[PDB]
Amino acid sequence: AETTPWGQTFVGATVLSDSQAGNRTICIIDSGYDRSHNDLNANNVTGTNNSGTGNWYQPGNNNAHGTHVAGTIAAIANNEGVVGVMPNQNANIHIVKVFNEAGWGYSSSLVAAIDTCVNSGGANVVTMSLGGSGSTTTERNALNTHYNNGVLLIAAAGNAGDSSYSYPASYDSVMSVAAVDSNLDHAAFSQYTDQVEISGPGEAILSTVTVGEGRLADITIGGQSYFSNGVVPHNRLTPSGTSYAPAPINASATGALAECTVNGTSFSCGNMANKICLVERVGNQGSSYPEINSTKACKTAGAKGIIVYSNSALPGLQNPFLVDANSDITVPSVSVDRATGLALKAKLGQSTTVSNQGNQDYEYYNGTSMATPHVSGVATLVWSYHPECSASQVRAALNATADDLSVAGRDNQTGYGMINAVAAKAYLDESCTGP
Ligand SMILES: [Ca+2]
Ligand SMILES: [Ca+2]
Ligand code: NA
Ligand code: NA
Repeated sequence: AETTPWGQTFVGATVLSDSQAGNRTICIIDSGYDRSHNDLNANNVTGTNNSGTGNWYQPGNNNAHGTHVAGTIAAIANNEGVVGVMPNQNANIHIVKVFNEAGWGYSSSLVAAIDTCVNSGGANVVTMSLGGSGSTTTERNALNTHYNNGVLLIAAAGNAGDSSYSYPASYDSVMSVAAVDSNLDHAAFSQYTDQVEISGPGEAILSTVTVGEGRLADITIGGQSYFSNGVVPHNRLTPSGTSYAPAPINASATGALAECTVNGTSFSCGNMANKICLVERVGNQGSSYPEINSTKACKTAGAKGIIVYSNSALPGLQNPFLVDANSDITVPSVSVDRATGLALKAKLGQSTTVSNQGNQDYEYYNGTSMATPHVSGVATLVWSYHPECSASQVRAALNATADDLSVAGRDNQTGYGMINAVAAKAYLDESCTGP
């Protein structure tokens, strides 16, 4: 079975066709591309090796970022895994690997990586799900030159949760991308600046990862699965020295579905022994990490499995950090959006199986680095319908047709709003400058 992650549907890429994407080339400057992956192997992908990062087609261990980004752009349509913005093996993809597991390992600069994308890869679009705090005139000038020469530059705004400028996103020649969740709410971690230009799906984004390094979750009732609704395995963290480290619980639990009613700030769980405990999330991640509250309420009651669903404040699908100070959550627990949680209410009392599985080939990630490929993927897709238009013209089309989010007009949190592939295409259909 193949799943279409919510982000793919929201940007409106599933309704268009990438049949002409062969006239475009998108270059991914990131941590490499796992070409051995079934959902990425058969893409029209090439790359340019660098002495400091080995093979572009071999990310290495625990260096799956670029593969996740690539999957959002072009995971192959094939009845397995997922699908990217351009899933039909048409778009040309060029890979420049600047990151090793240890960090930046490129023998040269970001400018050099972009040069490679353009000169070696023939890139029309350069997507950069990366950022640094520093800025320079030489870099600003080099990127402006590429942009004026017709290369569309897109990058992540950053996940520091403040107003700091991340570069290259914050240069005028680059589109700074913000992250929003499935309810179109601004992601708490998404940096807000006057450079933020457009938004893309960035919370709980399912995509391809280096084979065997992923993790998935599932909820089954009556022989049917809620996987396609979006089931996130709790990103559990437990104490490790002076900080916290990952401590995922990968197992399955089966039992009658029972809900722990939330009254104010108290929980009415009752006896959850031998039961799958459904509970509404109390609070939300931001200044703190409250996931443990609703989760532990269930555990303390004796729950075998736990399902936390979004509250009205942030009804979208959340993939929060489950900070477990006392390592109390030793059972499988997952997170689902509000709609799914309410639907599960009708199934109370029925046998339910909740499961978290490791060693997978896909995984949910959060980040402006996840929103970025949605934007660059769509930019490439839309541009393929009108390759005669310039990068600046396509950029304008995306901004002019984005769906306004948050406060009316452009804002620092979401820019012009959610990218809209269909509307952007219709815009260029009139002319390279719109109607
Ligand atoms: Ca697939
Ligand atoms: Ca707005
Ligand atoms: Na910018
Ligand atoms: Na920008």
